[PDB]
Amino acid sequence: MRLLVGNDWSEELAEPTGSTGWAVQRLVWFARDGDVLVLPVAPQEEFLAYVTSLTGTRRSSLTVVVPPPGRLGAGALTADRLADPRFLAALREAFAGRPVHEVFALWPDAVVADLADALGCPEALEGHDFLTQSGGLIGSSKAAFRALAAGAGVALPAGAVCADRRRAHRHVTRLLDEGSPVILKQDYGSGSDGNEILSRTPGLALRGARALRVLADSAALDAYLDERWDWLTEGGRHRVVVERYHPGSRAYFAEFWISDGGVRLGGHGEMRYRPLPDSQVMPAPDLDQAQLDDLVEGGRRLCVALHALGYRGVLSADAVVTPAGEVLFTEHNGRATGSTHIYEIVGKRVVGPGFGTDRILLERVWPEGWEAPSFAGALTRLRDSGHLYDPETRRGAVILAAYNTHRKGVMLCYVAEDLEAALHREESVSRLF
Amino acid sequence: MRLLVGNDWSEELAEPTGSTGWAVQRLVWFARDGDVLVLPVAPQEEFLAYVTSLTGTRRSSLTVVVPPPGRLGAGALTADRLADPRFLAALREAFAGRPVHEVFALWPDAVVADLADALGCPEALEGHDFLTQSGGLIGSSKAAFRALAAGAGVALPAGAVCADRRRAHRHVTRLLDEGSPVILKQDYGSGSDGNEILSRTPGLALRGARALRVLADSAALDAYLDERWDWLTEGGRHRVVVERYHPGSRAYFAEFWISDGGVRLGGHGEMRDSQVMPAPDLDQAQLDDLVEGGRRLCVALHALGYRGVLSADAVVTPAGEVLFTEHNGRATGSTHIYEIVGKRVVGPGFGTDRILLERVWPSFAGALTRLRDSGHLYDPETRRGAVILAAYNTHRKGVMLCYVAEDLEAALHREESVSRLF
Repeated sequence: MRLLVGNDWSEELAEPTGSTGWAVQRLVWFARDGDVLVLPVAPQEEFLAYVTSLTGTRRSSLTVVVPPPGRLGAGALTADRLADPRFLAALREAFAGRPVHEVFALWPDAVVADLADALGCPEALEGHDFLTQSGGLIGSSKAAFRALAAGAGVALPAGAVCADRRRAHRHVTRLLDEGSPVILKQDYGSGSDGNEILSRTPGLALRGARALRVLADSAALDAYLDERWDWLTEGGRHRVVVERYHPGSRAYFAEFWISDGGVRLGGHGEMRYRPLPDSQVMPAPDLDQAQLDDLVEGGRRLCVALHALGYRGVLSADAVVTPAGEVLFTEHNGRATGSTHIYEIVGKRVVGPGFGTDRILLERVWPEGWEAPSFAGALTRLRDSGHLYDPETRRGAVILAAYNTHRKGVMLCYVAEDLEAALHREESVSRLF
Repeated sequence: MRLLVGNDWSEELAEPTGSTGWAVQRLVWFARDGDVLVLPVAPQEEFLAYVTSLTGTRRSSLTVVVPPPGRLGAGALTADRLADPRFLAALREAFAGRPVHEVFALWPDAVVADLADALGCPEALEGHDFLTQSGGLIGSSKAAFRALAAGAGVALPAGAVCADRRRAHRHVTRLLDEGSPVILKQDYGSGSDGNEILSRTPGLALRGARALRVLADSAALDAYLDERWDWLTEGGRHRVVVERYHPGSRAYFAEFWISDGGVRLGGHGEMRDSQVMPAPDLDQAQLDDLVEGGRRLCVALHALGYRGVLSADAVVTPAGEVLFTEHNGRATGSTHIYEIVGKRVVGPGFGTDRILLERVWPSFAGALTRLRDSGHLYDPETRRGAVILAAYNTHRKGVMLCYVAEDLEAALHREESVSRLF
């Protein structure tokens, strides 16, 4: 039995006040026979039956443990929920005298170490001591990324890490005067929401950032920084990354598993910003050999550094391929990502050895306008139309996520021989939702 | 020709408005033939002459370049001074066509990489790329120390790193309820002034901290945290380290040189007002724990890209236990003492034959005269006596001396004798 923890973005970084308990149910993909899963919201049995039917895991061997709601409700595993004696009593009965062989958590946070210590199994949590000192936050710091990548000789867009407007102004101006647009990034931002593009020229597509600011001269930049610095620094708390922006780049990732033993490549893929990152394909398409070697080697060098300083868990290294074809790394993501369960479980375990050879994976966030009444309702239509993923042909749509009430959808992963065939499948499926 | 940069505490972390230009004159100890030194204030000639006569460095081979004063005056090498075209022109004249072989800086700051880039010699600066991304700041982060130490299996007092009062309250309570006092540390604090001790009982020795706060219970802690948090976090900017405090502990350091090629032991010592090197009264297993613990930590810092000097500080508890408390990525008050005065001036006998004791005098030229006339001045022939380390120290308000003797007892006799001179 392993202890699987479906926790969210660190409580130390932000209040998870918007969480609904949906995203983390991806935890079930990782479950194997006998595991105990901690989730903020109990999954519907139909989702459990479906995922386990594909992974080959015996549903009846799993236990799901859900804490009582906490100070922020039930949407996320807050620290007070994981410390609740009612929850702890339920977790120990779930164990039923079994030792915890391994602790796996979606996010590398001190709360997970708190839990392991309360259960008297800190040895089952790799990187336990590191996490007690909140070292896992390094996995979500772009400032830390810039220094580690630079230190490791990993290719990086030109730039710097700024704690004050005076240095920020100097570095933005240096880059703008070279004819380049610039992207500013919150140290601990999540996704494009934490970034803004600054340009001397109008009309750039907003890929990887929430806004474009067109700044004519030094005085325009003065005005921008005076206006936006509080937001950029999250109220003066954190630094701001300044780096060169490369319009029209494609975005890629190589994700690794970092354990006491070392660094292991999990998978690679492309995140498609069209202009929002609403789909991904794995493995990485349209890279030539040198570029794929650089993406993986770069990511590996970064992880070897993170390993050496004590980080343990999943690590996604994000990069761009510029229009000129250069691979440049833009950040790392220390957590089980939106990609992790897709290549590691759906790809390698469900589809099999042909994933990466015979088949590709295409994930799409449930499209605008698509509608299904329920999980079972989505499964039925896919079943009946013949478009549901089929273990015998290794083709079709895999249901990745639980039913999302607020979106009235699930999430699908199309398995196919190539991108064209997966996009075709998807459009057939569009006639159902 | 090496470029030696006498820079101060990172301008990214604090404004060095207080600096007077005295402390970084220790750069002169590191000078070797043909070097070029960047200092905020020109050293007095007699000082320069004295130091180089001891190190064997030819004085007239050296060039000292002082930038014009900057926005904060002439006390420190602020970024505006180092970027001044007048300074950079004079710097290139100092080189007179010589390539920069190595860049050595007192503090691993991005302004050093700025300088290297502007002079076209980034390859002379080890860790240049790391430094452009301000990676050097990690050498002065206690939050980073805690995570690194923990992850490296380096012995650590119990504690945590807290970004908010709620977690700080929990962790302080845990330790206090165990009957231990607690120390809170500013992440980027420089020295004891960035720490405060919390305790159930008053009267504790204020070793390594600014003040002691007596707290009776959870309500008193609420009130303390609500009132000091702004100070503790530097206005909400940084996290706060919480750890168990050990009263009556002795404090030690082991300092390493971290280069592309790896980690080299510089030296070790005890901080007593005074410091002594090598570290005394440690039994061999405690010294091994001190050095191999510091070394494990530097291996991690090396792997992540840090390059320069790294001093690991530790305490030895009542029970004889070596616990590391922080790291310091910079040329410290100790570095030139063991590395130059010890290994270069005194020689191979240092560490076997001789020890070094640093303390303030019990003007430079006057000190030289009396020491020379009395015969207490350090004598290369005997490898005994007082070395004048610095023309002046501002927080001790006098000339700084390093007594070279067979052992501590003999160093203390020499100092007492120097004391009765006047």
